[PDB]
Formats: sequence, C-alpha cells, structure tokens
Amino acid sequence: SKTVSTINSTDALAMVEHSSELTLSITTPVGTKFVCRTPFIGTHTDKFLLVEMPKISADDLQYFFQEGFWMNIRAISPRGEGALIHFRSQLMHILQEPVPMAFLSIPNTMQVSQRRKEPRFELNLAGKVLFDEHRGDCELRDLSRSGCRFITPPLGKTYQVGDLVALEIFSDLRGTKTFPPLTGKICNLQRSLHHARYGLEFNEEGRNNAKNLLAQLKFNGTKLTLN
Amino acid sequence: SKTVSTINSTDALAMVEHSSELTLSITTPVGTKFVCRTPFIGTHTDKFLLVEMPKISADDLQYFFQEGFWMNIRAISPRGEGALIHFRSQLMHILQEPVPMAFLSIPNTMQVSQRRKEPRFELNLAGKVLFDEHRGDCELRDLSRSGCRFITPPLGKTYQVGDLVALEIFSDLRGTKTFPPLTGKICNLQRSLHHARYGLEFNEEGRNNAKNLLAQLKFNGTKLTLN
Repeated sequence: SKTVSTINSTDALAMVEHSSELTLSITTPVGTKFVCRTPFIGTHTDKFLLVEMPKISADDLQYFFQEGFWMNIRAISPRGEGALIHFRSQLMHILQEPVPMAFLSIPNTMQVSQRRKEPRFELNLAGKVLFDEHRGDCELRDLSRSGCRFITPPLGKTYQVGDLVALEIFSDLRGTKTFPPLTGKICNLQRSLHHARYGLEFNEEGRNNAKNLLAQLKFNGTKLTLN
Repeated sequence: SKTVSTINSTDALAMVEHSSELTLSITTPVGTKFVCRTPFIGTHTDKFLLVEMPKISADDLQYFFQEGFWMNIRAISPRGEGALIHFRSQLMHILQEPVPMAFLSIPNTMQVSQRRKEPRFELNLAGKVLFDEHRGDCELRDLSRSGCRFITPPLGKTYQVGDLVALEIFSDLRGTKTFPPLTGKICNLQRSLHHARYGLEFNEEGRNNAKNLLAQLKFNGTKLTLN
C-alpha cells in the first residue's frame, strides 16, 4: 500500500506543514534510548531545521540532548491519505533567547513513505479526449509512467469513474498531429460547474505510449514541455 | 468575488506554506516607504513569527529594519483558488547567529481575503440523502449558513452537479428521527471507487433548516456534536 523512497530534503519538507509535530528518537553513545516530541517551526534556506525546544528535564538535556548528537526524526504529512517522512539529522545549536529553539542539520535526502508508487510530472499539454467515438478538449496536467491528470472545459462532455478514454495529445504547437494515444480508465474525478479534473490509470498500451511521450519531452527545470 | 474577514492568527497562518514569500511594507515616521520580500520560516508557538533576514543594504536595514519598527505584511495561501493574508507586526529581534533571522510579533488576528464568503464548521453526523424517493447513507462533514459537505459510502448512488437533494440528518443517536431537511443543489463532487464527497448549496428553505439544525447542536471545542 505504501511505497518508500529517497527524496531530496527540500521536496520532502515541503510536504510537512509548519507547526506539525516531530518525533525525535535519540540513542546516546552508551545506547540509552530517549524519545521526545515537539513542533516543527520551519527551515532557514537549506541551512537549518528549526524546532521548538522540547520541555525536557535538566538531566534529559545533559544526557540526551547535546549539540553534536545525531538522531532520527519522524515527520507527518496530511496530504491525501497521508505520508511519513523519516530522516537523520544532527543537533547543531540550542538557543534559549529570544525563544527556546533547537537547530538541526538538514540532510541531503529523506525517506518518504507515501501511497503514490512513483512520481507524477507536471506539464500543460493540449489535446483531445476520445470517448465513445466523440472527441472533447482536454489539457494534460501531470504524467507518470502509470497514469496522468487531465482537465476539460467544465461544460463539455463529462466522464464517470471507470470509463475507458484515450487522450490524443498534440505533438506540435499547431494542433494537427498527436502523440500515440494515452489509453486508460478514469480512476478519480473532481467536478463543479467551474472545473472538471480527472485522474486516469493507463492500461498496457497506454503505459507504452506514456513512456514514448515522456521521452519526447524536454524538461525546463520545473515542468516538462513540448520539444 | 473575494471576501475579507478577520481571523485568529493561528488559523490564518496555518493557511500559509512554510518557506513561502512574505511582502513587508514599512513606512517611517517621516513618510518614507520601503517594500521588500523575504521567505517565511515559521512561528514558535504564538510568540514569534520568524523570517529569513531580507537581503538589503546597511542603509536600508538602518532606516527600515530596526527593532521596534512596525510593518504591514502580506502572505499567500495556495489553497483552492488561492488567498491573501494581511497582518501588522512589530520587528522584535534580529539575530545573526546561527543564521540571519528576524523575529516579528504575531498579532491576535489577521485579515484573510478568500473565495469562501463564510466559515464552514466540521462535524460528523450520519443521515440519509433523499433523491427521487431513494435514500442513500451519508455523513455530514462540514456545515455553513449557505451549504455543507457530505460523503457517502463508496458503493452508494452517485449524485451529479446540479442534482436537487435533501439531507435528512439523524437528530438522535439511534437513527429514528431527523432534523428538518437540508435541501439544495449539488455544487461539486470528488469521486473514485473508494471515496464519494459532495459540496452542496442550500436553497432558501434549506438555509433555514441549516440555521435551525446548527442551533440544536452542542459545540465541543473543535467540532459540533449531537444532543
């Protein structure tokens, strides 16, 4: 159900809401175990992870919360069905003024357990959605190896969960031609009179064409674009 | 289109993503105005709002960024159509170590500019959704003076945008009786094989039974409850 992978810390931490609770698990040099919880404050650029200083005892601070100690930290994300972010960081500084705060290092990567088994790439590619012999307009919004997200004019033809559609995405900026079709079934949808969005899960052929389409796209840093 | 209201700061800031950009506007006693932007780091409880030190001259820090100076701030929220949060804060401390940070006061309330015109209250009340004489199970998840959000079991009959339905919410813990119907039009829906959620807008009398239902409810700090 949950897939775990290694993600760069910036993207990992962007999934965590500021003020949410962090669970810090510490093991001292002699192996003494200690756990404490405290709110996440935020991050300064990529230099430090700031947390509210936990209310621990003087002995706790002395034996378990020393600058230089490394520790395992768990953070939660409430997005979708929810995800867990696990990483290891070193306690760098403790400030009592102007408010109690602890500064932890930000590692290069973190382990994320989430429901999505793979990433989805953002993009904006116009095309047509074929269903029951009829075509409507659509715009591809994200694409993964196994599916995609697309939107349509809210007043056009609507689709239902389970419907089998084929997305013919324009290969050129002139409309006319289209990449080999992305075929699959409607997995989810969100609609109103203002919006119509759909999550699609490809079938074998659709996966084949997705890989093909993806390969013909050039990245532009944040999104994929025609090329 | 955008409605402005005054919200407690904890809730307003929860709408802002850590690391997002803040726009700081400062006016000196002689009327010199300065505007700069810098990333929001987070907040320590309700004591301070932390931001990365804006990249500005000694000149500008001297005339516009002194401890004690007041400034009006604008933050962004990406939720839904997007929202703006405006508030006034006093610069309390500037720290250079271990990283450059400015500590601002957190006012009790903030002004939020958003698309929703009124608040929606969370709850969990079981009931039935009546449509063409048929009754499907449902759970009311939020309620406002003008509408509500409800979900149904995934295998339940699905409603379409524009459908006129009536929510018969159980008034007692044993089913049996219900509150006067919350009648209205399906405004939006999100659906998959495993979830079915709906946003509903009340008609005139429906708005009346919503007020009447609400008033018959007991508040419990976080959500409303029966009895």
